[PDB]
Amino acid sequence: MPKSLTDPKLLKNIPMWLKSLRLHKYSDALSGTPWIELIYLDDETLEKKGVLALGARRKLLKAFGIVIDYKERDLIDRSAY
RNA sequence: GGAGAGGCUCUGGCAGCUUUUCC
Repeated sequence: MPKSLTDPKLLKNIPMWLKSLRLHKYSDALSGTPWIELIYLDDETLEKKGVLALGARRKLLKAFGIVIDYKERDLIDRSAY
């Protein structure tokens, strides 16, 4: 259960974005990809990243749709980029 | 019997299992 995700310190630091999601075991599978683009991932992209669990991957797509939303609204800080 | 700290595993939770630590 996340509470923010739209946070520039988490968005710049993918491990700590994923800490707030209990997915920080897959932090190396989701690293090498910046937040701005990670969010645009697909279910197929996630299983090719290393996100083989169904629960995991579905919860990335959720987490992702939220941040994207705030990106498309511009409510995010310039320090996330 | 209870709590803390790692490792692992999805069904992704103050989840489960496991290894340790303290009582």
